[PDB]
Amino acid sequence: IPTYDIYSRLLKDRIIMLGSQIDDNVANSIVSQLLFLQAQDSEKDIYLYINSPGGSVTAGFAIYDTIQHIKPDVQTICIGMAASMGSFLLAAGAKGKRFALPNAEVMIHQPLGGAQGQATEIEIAANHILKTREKLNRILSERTGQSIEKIQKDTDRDNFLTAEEAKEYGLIDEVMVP
Amino acid sequence: IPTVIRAYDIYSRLLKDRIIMLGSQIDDNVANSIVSQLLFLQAQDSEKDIYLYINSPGGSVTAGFAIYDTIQHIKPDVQTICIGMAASMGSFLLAAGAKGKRFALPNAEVMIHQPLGGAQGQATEIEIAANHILKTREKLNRILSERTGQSIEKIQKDTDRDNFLTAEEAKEYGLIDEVMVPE
Amino acid sequence: IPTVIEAYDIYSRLLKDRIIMLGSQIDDNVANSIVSQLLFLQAQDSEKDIYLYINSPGGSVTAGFAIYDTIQHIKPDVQTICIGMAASMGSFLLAAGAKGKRFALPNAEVMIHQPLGGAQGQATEIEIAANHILKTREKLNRILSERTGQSIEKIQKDTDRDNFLTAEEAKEYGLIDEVMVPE
Amino acid sequence: LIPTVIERAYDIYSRLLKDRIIMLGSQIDDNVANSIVSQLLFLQAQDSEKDIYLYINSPGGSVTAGFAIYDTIQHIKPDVQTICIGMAASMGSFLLAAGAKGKRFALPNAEVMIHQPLGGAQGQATEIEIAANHILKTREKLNRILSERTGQSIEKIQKDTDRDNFLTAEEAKEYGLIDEVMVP
Amino acid sequence: LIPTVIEERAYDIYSRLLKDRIIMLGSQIDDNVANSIVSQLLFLQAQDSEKDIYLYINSPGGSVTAGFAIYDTIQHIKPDVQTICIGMAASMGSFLLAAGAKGKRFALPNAEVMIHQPLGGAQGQATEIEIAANHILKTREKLNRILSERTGQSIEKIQKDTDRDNFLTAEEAKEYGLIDEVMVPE
Amino acid sequence: IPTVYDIYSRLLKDRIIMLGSQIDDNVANSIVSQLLFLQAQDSEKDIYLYINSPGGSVTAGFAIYDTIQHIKPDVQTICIGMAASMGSFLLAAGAKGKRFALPNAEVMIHQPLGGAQGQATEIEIAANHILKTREKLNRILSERTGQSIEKIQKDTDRDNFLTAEEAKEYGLIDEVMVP
Amino acid sequence: IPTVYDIYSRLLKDRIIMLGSQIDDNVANSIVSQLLFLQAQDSEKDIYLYINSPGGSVTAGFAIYDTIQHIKPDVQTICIGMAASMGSFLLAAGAKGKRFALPNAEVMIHQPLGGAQGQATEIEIAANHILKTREKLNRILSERTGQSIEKIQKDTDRDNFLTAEEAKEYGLIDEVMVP
Amino acid sequence: LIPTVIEAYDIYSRLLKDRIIMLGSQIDDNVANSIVSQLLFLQAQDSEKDIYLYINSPGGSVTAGFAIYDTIQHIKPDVQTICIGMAASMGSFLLAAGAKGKRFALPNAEVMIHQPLGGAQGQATEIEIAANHILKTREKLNRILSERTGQSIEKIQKDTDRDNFLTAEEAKEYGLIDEVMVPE
Amino acid sequence: IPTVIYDIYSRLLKDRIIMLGSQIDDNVANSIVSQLLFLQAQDSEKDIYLYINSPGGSVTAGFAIYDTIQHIKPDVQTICIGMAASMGSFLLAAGAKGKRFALPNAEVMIHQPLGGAQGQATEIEIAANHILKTREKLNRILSERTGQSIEKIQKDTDRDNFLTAEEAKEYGLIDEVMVP
Ligand SMILES: O=C1[C@H](Cc2ccc(O)cc2)N2C(=O)CCN(C(=O)NCc3ccccc3)[C@H]2CN1Cc1cccc2ccccc12
Ligand SMILES: O=C1[C@H](Cc2ccc(O)cc2)N2C(=O)CCN(C(=O)NCc3ccccc3)[C@H]2CN1Cc1cccc2ccccc12
Ligand SMILES: O=C1[C@H](Cc2ccc(O)cc2)N2C(=O)CCN(C(=O)NCc3ccccc3)[C@H]2CN1Cc1cccc2ccccc12
Ligand SMILES: O=C1[C@H](Cc2ccc(O)cc2)N2C(=O)CCN(C(=O)NCc3ccccc3)[C@H]2CN1Cc1cccc2ccccc12
Ligand SMILES: O=C1[C@H](Cc2ccc(O)cc2)N2C(=O)CCN(C(=O)NCc3ccccc3)[C@H]2CN1Cc1cccc2ccccc12
Ligand SMILES: O=C1[C@H](Cc2ccc(O)cc2)N2C(=O)CCN(C(=O)NCc3ccccc3)[C@H]2CN1Cc1cccc2ccccc12
Ligand SMILES: O=C1[C@H](Cc2ccc(O)cc2)N2C(=O)CCN(C(=O)NCc3ccccc3)[C@H]2CN1Cc1cccc2ccccc12
Ligand SMILES: O=C1[C@H](Cc2ccc(O)cc2)N2C(=O)CCN(C(=O)NCc3ccccc3)[C@H]2CN1Cc1cccc2ccccc12
Repeated sequence: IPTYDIYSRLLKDRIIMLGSQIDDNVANSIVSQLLFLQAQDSEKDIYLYINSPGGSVTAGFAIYDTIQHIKPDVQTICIGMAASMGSFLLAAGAKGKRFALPNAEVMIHQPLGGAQGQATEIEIAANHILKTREKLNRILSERTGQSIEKIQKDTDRDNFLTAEEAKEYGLIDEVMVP
Repeated sequence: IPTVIRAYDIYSRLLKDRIIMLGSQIDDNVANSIVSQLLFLQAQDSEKDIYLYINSPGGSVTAGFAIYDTIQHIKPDVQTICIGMAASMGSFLLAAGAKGKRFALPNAEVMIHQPLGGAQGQATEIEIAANHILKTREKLNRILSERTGQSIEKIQKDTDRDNFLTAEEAKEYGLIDEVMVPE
Repeated sequence: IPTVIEAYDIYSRLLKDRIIMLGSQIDDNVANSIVSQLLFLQAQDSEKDIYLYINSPGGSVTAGFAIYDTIQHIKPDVQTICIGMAASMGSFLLAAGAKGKRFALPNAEVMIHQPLGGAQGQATEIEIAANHILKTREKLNRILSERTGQSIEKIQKDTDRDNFLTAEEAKEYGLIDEVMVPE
Repeated sequence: LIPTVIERAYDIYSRLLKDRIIMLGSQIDDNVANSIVSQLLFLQAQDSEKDIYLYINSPGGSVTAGFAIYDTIQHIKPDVQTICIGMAASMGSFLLAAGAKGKRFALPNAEVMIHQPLGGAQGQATEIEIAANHILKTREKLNRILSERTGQSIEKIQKDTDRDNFLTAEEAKEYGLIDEVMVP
Repeated sequence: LIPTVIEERAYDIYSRLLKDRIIMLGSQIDDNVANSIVSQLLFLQAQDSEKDIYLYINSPGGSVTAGFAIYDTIQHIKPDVQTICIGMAASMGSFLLAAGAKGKRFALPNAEVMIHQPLGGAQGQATEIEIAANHILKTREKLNRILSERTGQSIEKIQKDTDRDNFLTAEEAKEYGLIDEVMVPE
Repeated sequence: IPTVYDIYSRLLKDRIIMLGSQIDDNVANSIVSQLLFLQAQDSEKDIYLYINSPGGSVTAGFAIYDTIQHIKPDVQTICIGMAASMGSFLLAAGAKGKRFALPNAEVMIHQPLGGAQGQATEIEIAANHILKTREKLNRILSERTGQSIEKIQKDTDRDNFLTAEEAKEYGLIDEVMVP
Repeated sequence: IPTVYDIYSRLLKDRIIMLGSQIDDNVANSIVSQLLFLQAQDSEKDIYLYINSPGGSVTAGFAIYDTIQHIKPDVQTICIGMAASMGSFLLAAGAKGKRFALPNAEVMIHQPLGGAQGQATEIEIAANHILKTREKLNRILSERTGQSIEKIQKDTDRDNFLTAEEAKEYGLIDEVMVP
Repeated sequence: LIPTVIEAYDIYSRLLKDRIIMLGSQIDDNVANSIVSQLLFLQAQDSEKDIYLYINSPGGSVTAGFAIYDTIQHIKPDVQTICIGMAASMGSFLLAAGAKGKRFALPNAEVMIHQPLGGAQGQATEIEIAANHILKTREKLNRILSERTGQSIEKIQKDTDRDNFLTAEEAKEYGLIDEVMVPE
Repeated sequence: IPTVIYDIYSRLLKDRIIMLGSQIDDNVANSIVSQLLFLQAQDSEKDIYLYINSPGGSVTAGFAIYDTIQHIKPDVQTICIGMAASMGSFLLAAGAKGKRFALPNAEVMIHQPLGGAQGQATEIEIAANHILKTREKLNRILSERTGQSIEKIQKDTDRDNFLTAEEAKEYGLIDEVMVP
């Protein structure tokens, strides 16, 4: 990573890079960067670059809730791929300031998890992941304008969208053309 | 495994006298063998009792149901005798013996609990797995209610966690009919 | 982890503004760091609030109690804010924040359950281990009863298995004081 | 590895079983218990009156597997003599003490060891409590039977099994775990 | 990461605590940990031979000889070493808790203190096993003698009470004489 | 293993038992069974125990030892290749006057090996047990060889390799079987 | 392994023993049992020991060596493929005038291999033992070949590969069996 | 993990400024290279002032230990040795190598002496070379320990045949140290 | 590794001391070559001190060090502390004539080179020829540096040969034992 390291130099210009799988460590870093940028200037836009295969739903919600909490608009820009919780965060950007570059890929699908143990433990785990899916679908319905029923059907299996299809779907506002 | 002299391994010699030994974890291989032995003994004599010895920590519920349904299907009464331990699907099979012919030896342990499983993948796959294991538990509890005389509500409460019973407690519960006391 | 130049890593820059990030499993290393940060912040300013951000699946009960006791020891109020998830010892620390200054963001998850452990060895060693984890559970439940206003009997029932709460449910329960709603 | 004797062809252990000798010569697990239980039931069916000889050279093993053997011994009509050769430890020493009264033996250099049961528990506090209560009840059951078989008090057996307790054959006789040392 | 504080000098958080005469024993005790703690004690004595030192203990214990390197350094130096148990002090960790300056051994209210006999092992010839057994029994006698001196309990009572794992609350550790005070929050 | 009976079963028909491996419970159970079987076939005729063994379990070895002393037939012992540790103990356990080695056979004597792990009091129990086991081995070897317990203790402190002729001088065997 | 008897059992009926593997205690126990069985069947008729072996355990090899010298029948040795290390020692141990190799068989001689770990005094005991073992091997090989102990010591310092004709010249065999 | 002191030194570098060298690990070539470098540096800074070598070590490499030993004897400053925790094997050899009258142990420190350990694999003549080398190494160690302690080589040979654990007071009686540093 | 106000090894290098205290591999040789070239550039006349505590290692890495020592203008003193074995003892013998030392309890070991080869007969032949030529090269240079004949070096290195510091001096591998 060249030398500020290159990411620290971008952060000085209010650019945050989400460029990996989303886990608690990545979420903690991005939340810290968002809070720091709000403290530096509560009015100026923040730019969140997304190239992510997704990851932890709770880690993703740490990022999502921090975006909605802070005063500055957070622009989202998909470069490469936004999949799963990565496409959820792309859709979470400020209304009118969600972008993808023309060859970027967006993928939506239902959450993944696991359950092991007694029948009643499996029931608790199943109910939890089903409630988590309902929560994701409700918010994605609000952010995209698509019905909960449509989001449920469209996320049953891996669903790959082009940048233009993601715009038609309401996950982004514009394809950033060169 | 010793041989007895025709030349039989000890288990084959017991099978000649209509004794079946369920002495391991229950998996498809064990169930296939026990089902085959039950069908063979019914063919050899459709009226004479069969004796099923149970020392098992349990295992596969579907493998256990292969044994359970074969017991109920065949004409001979199948006596069940718990020696050592009958746990989980093992205690279910103990309770499945012919009414009045379910036994435990005095220091045998019986344990009842809810079924165990696991699921990994998409939310909808986890939901299918959960619904399946919950329906399997309802099926087990309904049959155990019928075989013990306890309510489904009581069986559900009593199997929430591992529940260890003495032979005498298993008799009081209705899982067996008698403790076989030594002369 | 980026650097900010005024050179701080981003977490050190937050600590300058009295924000401590509990963003991983709780083990002795994490507890030693957070205890040291709390003692340092008290020394820097005994009056100004501290902000403990919690995104944690929990972890060691003794490590969690190192953090808990240090929070209660120091003079400044420690606000707690759940973002993402607070589970097990993480939800215990969330409930341990200054009265009126325990928060969750709207989509944060809170989970409560009984302590986990293990024991291997002689019967008497297993008895010692069991007695210790049962006493630990009684201590946790008594403190959660004090911090939530729920009865010990209700906390015992509600932590028997994994119990997932929304931010609004955690507020109704008394684990937090407010859901921090966005403008 | 195991030799054959021809009189019909028997492996050496099958030849001993023809003379009502059963070899408990390994760790006790469910497979070993199933075999020994089967041998005991077979020998009772062959002759309900004649003694059976159970040779014990075992480090012990599963308590429930051991109780499968113990209860089958007590159930059947023939007396089961027990003979410790080499070592009888843990559930092996329990089975040694379970032989017909007056017919429990050890050879002079055989080792007998008694100790409390071993196990494990993992999971939630309530699951650990269930496991602890179960192993403590199992220990009480073992100690009660050993008290009956030896003539020692339950309290003495509890103290004497707190840690590994090694006995010579003569000490095992003094304790009441065997009736006689078989001198050459 | 371990955070940095700037006061201008830049310190990792543990180095900042050391500047205020606080030493963190926050891991299993091995020779590396003991070398670090002994070095810190010698450094703090050289900086000020009169001012108290604060030894924080959150440790499951570890090496008895490494623990005795710390113990003897505490007794050797002129400053009082306060001990404070936070989280847990088990095995040689609880021994070091009891080793603090008389009247300045503390625990926070929910800290766990565990005492038990030393653990070890030996494999090889009968005479090698005999040497190993004699060594660990002599080590236990030495630990028990010092704990008797530090607590006021008899050696016979310490032997009985350490036969198996013995978990004490902070208040029980005070009653036992392993600490002087529970630091109750204001 | 060739057939004639497998070769070992054919030797057992002629009252020859082969102890040709490490001594563990399985080997001891087999040899004890063979000794009891041979006594039942003929209580008067000698048995021949061939020993080529590096030793092994002391309790397994004592299962064999006590069965030899219990039965009525004399058990001749013949060391071929090596008798080490509990193997040399069993060589010395043969009928007096009928313990042999072939000329190039190796005999090794040493103290018992073991291990101990856990609490100080558990290590003390393990140490006391292995020391008592060594006292028992040395007492019996003193009786079988005519050497003092003090001499056996000194001579087994470390691995002590003996030729067949040295084993005869020591009293572990009666004769070297010369061609 | 085909049946005719398995093929090896059929050869044993004609007094042929196959040493066709590494020499360990199991192989030695089997070969010793076969030698004793053949002596019992007929004390006068020759035995034929086929050797294709990379060698192995010296003590296991001495179990075979001493049994060969003990029994009454002559044991012919025939090297086919390879006789190395303790395998070449057993080839040289056959009845005088009845040690053979086939023309392309390889014979290798070298000093014994081993190991020692532990205290200096334990390493000293292990070193003394393997040096005494080498002296014993070299003394017997000197007797069986007619070469001096000094020459055998020099010639076994490193791996020394011999053709069948060189093994004859050396005195390890009596004849190359020409087709 | 290792704290910093700012006047910026890690804690060990700060002690080295006051002529203290901390040996708290197994002795290997890396540890020996560092301690040799520290001794040479301290001699260059001041050839007259004492150096203080703290030892808490289970020992390790004999040749690495001799790198330290010979450097101690070579340099002009006296090297005081102080055993804290344990000095075993080559660690106890280095403790005994300190300046005469300036070898110390704290009261609960342990000293252990024993013969050197090693291994050999291969041909008989390779095993002979390895055996002769470790026996000569033991003779070298025992001769120097005889000179440093005042005990005979015969006594050191007997006393190191197996692991021999000494208290601080016993190490003083033996001549491995000069004084037990008792607390004020 | 402590700091002085430099890490301890960097502080020694300031006084023209190079520490060869590990197995010799390409990384170690690259560092020591770089240090020798740097010290020559700082002062072409002042001695350099090479401390050797090494079990040896790569022959080609050892020759990188050997040739750099002979190339540069400053005398390179060699001092054996602890042990110099195999390529380590070769480098000890490579120091400036009259400036090769060992401390009294240092161990010196000489032996033939080690290697291996797997594959076709002709590949094994190439590997064997290469290691035999490497041995001839080492023995020729050791003959030049010690004054012993190639025949004596060949015999004396057939197996591991351990020398005391005094024996290493008698052999010609060092000039003096540095007595305290
Ligand atoms: O709840 C607080 C309030 C929020 C706030 C911020 C600014 C205001 O004007 C009013 C309320 N809070 C503070 O009251 C002070 C400390 N803090 C800051 O945000 N401080 C500014 C800061 C400067 C440099 C780096 C990071 C933050 C914050 C810290 N926190 C907790 C907190 C901690 C960590 C992450 C958070 C993400 C979203 C919301 C709250 C977070
Ligand atoms: O459905 C049949 C019928 C059942 C039957 C049995 C007895 C009767 O009187 C009438 C119907 N069936 C056959 O009709 C003929 C073959 N068969 C037997 O049970 N045959 C006798 C037999 C002899 C020896 C060994 C085992 C079985 C059986 C085989 N099967 C299929 C079958 C196959 C395998 C296991 C089964 C377990 C329970 C029920 C049927 C099983
Ligand atoms: O018990 C003491 C007292 C507590 C104290 C603090 C402030 C007071 O006004 C009165 C008592 N103690 C001291 O008496 C002095 C050293 N110390 C400090 O807290 N020093 C201030 C400091 C400066 C820079 C970083 C961290 C702490 C503390 C250090 N400690 C031990 C201690 C050590 C480590 C963690 C602790 C957590 C909670 C309570 C005590 C801890
Ligand atoms: O409960 C019975 C009765 C017991 C019995 C035995 C003899 C009697 O005179 C009366 C009752 N039972 C039977 O009624 C008949 C089949 N059986 C036998 O023991 N059969 C004789 C047999 C012949 C050949 C080998 C083994 C046993 C037995 C089989 N069983 C179940 C049984 C099955 C397996 C192990 C057992 C161990 C202890 C007690 C019962 C066991
Ligand atoms: O104690 C008995 C007595 C001993 C006995 C033998 C012969 C006598 O004339 C008197 C006592 N015992 C029996 O009383 C009868 C069963 N048994 C035999 O040895 N039976 C003869 C036999 C025939 C075929 C194979 C093996 C043994 C034996 C079996 N046992 C137990 C026993 C079991 C297994 C191994 C033993 C080794 C030594 C001593 C006793 C052993
Ligand atoms: O010492 C004996 C004597 C030797 C003997 C053989 C023949 C004689 O005419 C005289 C002495 N011995 C016996 O006295 C009788 C049992 N035995 C035999 O060799 N029996 C004949 C036999 C028949 C079938 C298979 C194998 C051997 C042998 C068994 N042995 C012990 C023995 C056991 C095993 C291997 C041996 C190898 C070499 C020498 C003795 C061995
Ligand atoms: O042989 C010399 C001489 C020894 C010497 C030292 C002081 C004197 O007054 C006379 C001779 N030698 C030098 O002649 C100069 C370089 N050197 C030094 O010791 N230099 C001082 C120094 C300054 C800063 C860090 C370390 C050393 C040393 C370096 N060396 C080689 C050497 C190198 C490495 C470790 C050694 C350990 C013991 C003895 C010699 C060692
Ligand atoms: O061949 C040269 C010449 C050699 C030279 C040195 C001094 C002279 O007066 C003349 C020729 N050479 C240069 O011509 C210039 C670059 N160089 C240096 O040695 N530069 C000095 C230097 C300064 C700081 C660090 C290291 C070296 C060197 C670099 N090199 C190539 C080189 C590169 C790397 C290692 C070498 C080891 C031995 C010989 C040459 C090596």
